[PDB]
Amino acid sequence: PYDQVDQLGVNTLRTLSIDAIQRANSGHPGLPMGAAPMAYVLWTRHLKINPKTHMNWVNRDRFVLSAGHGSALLYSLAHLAGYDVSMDDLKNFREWKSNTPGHPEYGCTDGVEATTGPLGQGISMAVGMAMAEAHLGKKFNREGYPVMDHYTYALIGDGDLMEGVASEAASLAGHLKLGKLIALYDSNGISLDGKTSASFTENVGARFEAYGWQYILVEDGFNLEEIDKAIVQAKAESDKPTIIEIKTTIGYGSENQGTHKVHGSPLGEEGVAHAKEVYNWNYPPFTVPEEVSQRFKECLQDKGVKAENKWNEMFEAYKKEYSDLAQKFSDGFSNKVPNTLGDILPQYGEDDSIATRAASQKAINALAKEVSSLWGGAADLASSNKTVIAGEGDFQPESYEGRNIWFGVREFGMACAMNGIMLHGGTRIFGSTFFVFSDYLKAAIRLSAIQKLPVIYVLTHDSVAVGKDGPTHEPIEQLASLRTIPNVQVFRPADGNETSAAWKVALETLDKPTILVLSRQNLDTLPISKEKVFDGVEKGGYVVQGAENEADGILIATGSEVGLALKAKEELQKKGKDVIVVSLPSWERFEAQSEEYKNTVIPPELKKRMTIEAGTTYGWAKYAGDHGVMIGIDEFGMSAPSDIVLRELGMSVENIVDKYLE
Amino acid sequence: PYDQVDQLGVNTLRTLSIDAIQRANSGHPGLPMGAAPMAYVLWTRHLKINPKTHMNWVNRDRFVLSAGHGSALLYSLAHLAGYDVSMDDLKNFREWKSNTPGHPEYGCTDGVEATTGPLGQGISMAVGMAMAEAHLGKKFNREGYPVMDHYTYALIGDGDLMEGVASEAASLAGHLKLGKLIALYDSNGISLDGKTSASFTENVGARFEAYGWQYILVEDGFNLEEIDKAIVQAKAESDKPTIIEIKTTIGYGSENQGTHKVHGSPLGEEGVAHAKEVYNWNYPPFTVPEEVSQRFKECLQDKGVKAENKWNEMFEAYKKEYSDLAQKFSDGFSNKVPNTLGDILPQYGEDDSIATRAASQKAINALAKEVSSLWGGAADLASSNKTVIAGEGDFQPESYEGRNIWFGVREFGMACAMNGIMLHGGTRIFGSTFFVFSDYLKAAIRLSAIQKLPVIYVLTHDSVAVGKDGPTHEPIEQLASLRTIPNVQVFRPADGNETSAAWKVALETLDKPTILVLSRQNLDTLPISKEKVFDGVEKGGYVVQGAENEADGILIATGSEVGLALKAKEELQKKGKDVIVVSLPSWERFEAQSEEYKNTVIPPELKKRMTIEAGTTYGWAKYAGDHGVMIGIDEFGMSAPSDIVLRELGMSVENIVDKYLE
Ligand SMILES: Cc1ncc(C[n+]2csc(CCOP(=O)(O)OP(=O)(O)O)c2C)c(N)n1
Ligand SMILES: Cc1ncc(C[n+]2csc(CCOP(=O)(O)OP(=O)(O)O)c2C)c(N)n1
Ligand SMILES: [Mg+2]
Ligand SMILES: [Mg+2]
Repeated sequence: PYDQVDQLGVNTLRTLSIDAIQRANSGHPGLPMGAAPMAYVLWTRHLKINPKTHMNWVNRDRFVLSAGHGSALLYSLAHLAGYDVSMDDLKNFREWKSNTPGHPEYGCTDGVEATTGPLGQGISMAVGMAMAEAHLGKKFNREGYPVMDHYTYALIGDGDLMEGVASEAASLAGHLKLGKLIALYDSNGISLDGKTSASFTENVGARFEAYGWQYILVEDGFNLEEIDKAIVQAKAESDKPTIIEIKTTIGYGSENQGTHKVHGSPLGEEGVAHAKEVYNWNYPPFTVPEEVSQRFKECLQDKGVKAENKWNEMFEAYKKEYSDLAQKFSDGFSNKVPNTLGDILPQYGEDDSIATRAASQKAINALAKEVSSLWGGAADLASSNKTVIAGEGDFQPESYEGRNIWFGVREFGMACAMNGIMLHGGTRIFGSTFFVFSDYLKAAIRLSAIQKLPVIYVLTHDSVAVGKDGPTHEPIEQLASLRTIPNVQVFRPADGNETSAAWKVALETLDKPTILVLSRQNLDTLPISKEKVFDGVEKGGYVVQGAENEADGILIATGSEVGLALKAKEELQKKGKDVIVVSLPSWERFEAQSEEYKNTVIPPELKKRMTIEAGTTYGWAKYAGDHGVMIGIDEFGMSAPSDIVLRELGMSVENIVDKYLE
Repeated sequence: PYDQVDQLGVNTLRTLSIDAIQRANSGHPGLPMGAAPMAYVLWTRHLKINPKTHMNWVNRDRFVLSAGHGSALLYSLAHLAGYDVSMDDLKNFREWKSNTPGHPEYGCTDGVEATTGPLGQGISMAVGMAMAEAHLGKKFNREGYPVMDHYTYALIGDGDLMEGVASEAASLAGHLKLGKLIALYDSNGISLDGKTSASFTENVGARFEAYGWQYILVEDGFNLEEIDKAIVQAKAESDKPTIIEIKTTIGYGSENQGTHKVHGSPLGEEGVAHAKEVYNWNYPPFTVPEEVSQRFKECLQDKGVKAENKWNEMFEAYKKEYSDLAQKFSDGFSNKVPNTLGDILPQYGEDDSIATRAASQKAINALAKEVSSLWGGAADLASSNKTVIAGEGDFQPESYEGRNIWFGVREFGMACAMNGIMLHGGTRIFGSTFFVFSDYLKAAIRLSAIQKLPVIYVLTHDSVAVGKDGPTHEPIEQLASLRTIPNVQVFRPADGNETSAAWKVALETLDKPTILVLSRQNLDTLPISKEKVFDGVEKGGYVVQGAENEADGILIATGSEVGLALKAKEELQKKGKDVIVVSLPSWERFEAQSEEYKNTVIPPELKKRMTIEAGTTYGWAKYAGDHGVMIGIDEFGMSAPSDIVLRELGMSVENIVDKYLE
């Protein structure tokens, strides 16, 4: 089944990778040299992709390189596979504006399914991808219409498996019995600092079986047929995700192979030549042997065209027999939402009072009926975040159609899975936990933002108002945390109507993650029209109550502190002080507006400003200005009843009024 | 060995806990009711503590409740054990200013060894504690002087074990063979949202054995003797940390026992009465039966006094035979550092150029000789963070005296272990990774800060200057992230001399974590005296170069951008513009100074300001002011050579000069 042309293919990967790195004078040659055999077997016998259609074929197999530092191998593969990655591209590895960056970047490079620099996330995202395949398979497949049916592959190293987030994801994958997920593990006994025997001596196989994965060992990781048999067995075990440990020699060909020294640095002109001797490789730099492009053409490209063409035909039939179903399938993939979100969403009257977690919960139930692609869940906090999708089932092996995901206490794993689910396509995801524990998943939000995924994060218990649970459960600095991440939108709704609006904007925003920051405690409805709140949230900031005539000043507030600002505006009127009250539910959305529009909300000539938010003042000087005052909380909170914490940490009308008046 | 007085003790814990919660109308009764038997066996037969001396006995056994929501049980225990937690205290659970807060708070409550609200961290910190015991045991114990010899216990639930960070910590504990660590696992089949069978069906036992832990199952978790035998076996297995799974019924006594409904809410007057019926308990609320205080007095308190008194005598001898060793042991525990840090630390001349990661590395080697308590490591990045302690050994089971810790790719687990190590006492810890991956460990920094631990974080590759590794490895928002956490100090040194100074301040600061943010690339030495840099860093911000006479304006910069500001000051002189250049290596340290001192560095009357930092502008308006300009980076970076990234994202003299002049 494997021959010498195949081995020349392996060493084509090795050489493209090492030369790319050498020419860049930057990169990681160990992994390409160790893992080319596994990647070659996978890409030529086991990856159902069609590079002819880039990444548009929704039912292609998904490959993720979790060990993102093996980027050169990936580009090398991509090239030979027929993706739009050219030999010149390989020659521009790590160069300004190349499509071949130091770590893989989704959206940058034809054929790169995920941005995987940060370790552990790549495999955790694949878990996501596999979850979505399973969920959509069950939703939409019919007898004779396997419309969503494909494998998910992650290539991982020792790094990925030390990271906790990967443990969360494997635990969860194991539990959900993702039989179409296969992890290929470049097990080389080396990590960056040295031998894994200095830090990582656990029994991985056993750990994975304890999760409910199938474990397979490939003793000789350079044996192609053995790697091939292993994958065949992985696929045969469709009741369990499978991990294949493939014992490998890092940097094979280097004098330094089997040491950390080949992890992360170019080999150097003589190391390259040396590895080429070992490979008995006498082609010139950056050269594909004809037989190798021929072998890729036949094993990979021709087979991909024919798999997609078959899928396309079957899909024409599917559309004939199940018109309405096929329509939902396409709407899933294309992000269609009804024009009626505004009327679908609940609306709250001037006299209502609701916690924004609970307004969120009602938005979710209203939306779930009308947006069939939506699903999501909570990191064991659905019943406290209020993120149960009433009546819509539980996502589980026996019911993959269920729409409530039970992520468990796995914040980071959850965020990563969301990212994968979104990268996969076909649905809209949301996930929830406490705002204070956004710290556990921050690095995944980061990847949401970089990869431009409209993941929706629902983060409740947004402030010291939490009260009796105490400082560990009371956010202070987490708005700063999330707001500063580029390409995100963070909404902190001030009431029910703001919460519905933010959900609407979350669904309509498709090129960045939307983070909804919500309250435990009830908030009064802002005393103005639903139409005004919707337009104002769409803009990110707006005036809630203007001054009768000329403004003495302006209070700018978010979330639960908008209600405080309204109360202090009243109290301050009674002292001849007429203030504007602005809600700024999203700084990012606000700052994306026209100068003209921004100046109407926060007049540049008005200097007497006060900012009010239950969290750090860091950042607020931007809006408060030289002459403003910053009402916020620059210390940890306390275990006490809610109203007491708020009072003691200065979220009160008295304190706001007093501060304005000095 | 166990009798009916003992069971009355168990149900004393149950009842104190549930009544405390009931009276608070807030708390988590399931775990106290399920886990009282394990906690009772542990505290009365297996916890060598002496509450008579609060938490001053350095060689006491360390108990951590990782499942921090079982706080009421802990207070209940603390009370009966003789800690300074009174019955009135129990009656003030979750009340403003009580010493009995909703989750346990180190420093708040006599007997509480760690702040454990955030799940997974409690056990991860115990791993820390156990690491320090092992390390100091090996450093200081001698024949007939077991001066550091004690167990570490963590009580965990299903939550702790789903979190990735706990996986990092168990992996690592397993590898380090922490035979004195015992984890007690309240395995009740319930998590907050419902049954663990909806999310968490893994084989925990097997997972732990794969880490190299010993696993023991206590089938009937209410059997005291069986829990006792199990702990005895755990201790007998001193080659492996041990986890004891103790099968339990959550909320035992409630009509709702064995369901999630008893997880997190008071039982309600009738649930309490019901559980008291089941327990056949007819004492009034908040009452300890005499036989129970008697049994605690004898099993726990009397035995603790005698263990400490014996230890104190042995320690008087130890001090006689090994005077110099005993002196170091006490200096470890009391944080003594030489007066000569200033001369111990390396110093750099006006013509030198060094990357601050590399200045950091030289500070570490210089300090390690002189500060015997220092140790630390890297999350598999020592060779890239430059945090190898030259010649001082590797921390490993065969060499626990080694001072380089190999944490592996376990950022969060590492931070948590650092926290534990610091809580334990006796050493100064540092740990390192890339600044961009501070996101992985943010939640532990948070706990460093809350618990007031002078943990030292060494976070390198601080900016887009990283270059070819690309956006996933280039920090943008991480200064904001860390600066906004209350009670931390974040230093971003602008050169070698600033880096030594910051290390000095890090060692002298004992009540908060110190975070050192360091460069990959070389930085020129600031053109001023070492003495001036030391005083200026001690103050957090200072003028590097004043204006000849009257200042046209001021550039305020940090880290690598101080050198840019100096170059632009030159370039701007040549256009009749004389500017002040301020280095602000720590905002927090700066803002802790006198108004008077702050005004000398950044004159309030000087309005033409520019701030320059390679990261988000968020926050900077505070210093830039209404009329200032903010030079920073509010987008993800790129894979390109270093100088190109800096240039393209506007970290350049040209761009600084141009911005000043419009
Ligand atoms: C989260 C995270 N932490 C640290 C790094 C830096 N890093 C890149 S690869 C690696 C170590 C992993 O070595 P392994 O995965 O075994 O790769 P090999 O050297 O085996 O190719 C590290 C620490 C990272 N990329 N992401
Ligand atoms: C990091 C983190 N995420 C979420 C929570 C909220 N929370 C507290 S306990 C818990 C679930 C754990 O249930 P388990 O540990 O099994 O406790 P039991 O209900 O068994 O007492 C959750 C999600 C938390 N405290 N910390
Ligand atoms: Mg490796
Ligand atoms: Mg439980």
